[PDB]
Amino acid sequence: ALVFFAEDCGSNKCAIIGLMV
Amino acid sequence: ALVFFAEDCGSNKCAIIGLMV
Amino acid sequence: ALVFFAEDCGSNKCAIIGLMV
Repeated sequence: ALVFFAEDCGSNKCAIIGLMV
Repeated sequence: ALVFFAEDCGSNKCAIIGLMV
Repeated sequence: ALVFFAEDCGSNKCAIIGLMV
């Protein structure tokens, strides 16, 4: 599968997450 | 929001950008 | 063009690939 990269950002706090397809 | 990352490339050069959703 | 990035995962190997738009 492919894993794209995003940051999940909220109230001045970001965390990297994968989005798997 | 989610922030994805892309290299935005012109003829000679590339910059990293966030694409925010 | 924009180049996005993904980890392409097979049975064992994982490599980062670009994806161009």
